[PDB]
Amino acid sequence: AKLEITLKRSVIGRPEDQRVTVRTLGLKKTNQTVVHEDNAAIRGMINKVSHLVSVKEQ
RNA sequence: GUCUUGGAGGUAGAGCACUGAUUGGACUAGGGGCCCCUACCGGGUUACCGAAUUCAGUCAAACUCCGAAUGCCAAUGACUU
Repeated sequence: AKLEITLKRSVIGRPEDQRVTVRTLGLKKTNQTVVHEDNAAIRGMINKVSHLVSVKEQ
């Protein structure tokens, strides 16, 4: 399942468990839209980052 | 990194399984009181303290029969980087 991921809130000030999981999705600017296919791995990457990332169904 | 799975460790919490500390009641070994007599063996009075033991109930960084949340060490399946 294709799945948009955007940054509604930046990376400054969050701890660096909440940066690498942001980084390993390729996110490197706010409101950058990197679309990976949905998977139980990647659904577990948005659990740790939920106050920061909006998912989107495709 | 993220999910699954495997773990080590005795923390925060709790509870008393021990090391301690402790409230109150039954239980009363011992003691004291008071007399009798003790010239001595001893006995009776306790709304007098009281060891054990027991019914509950409290609290511990140097208390754990118990034990989380994460966190670390890796595997092999990937999905990014």
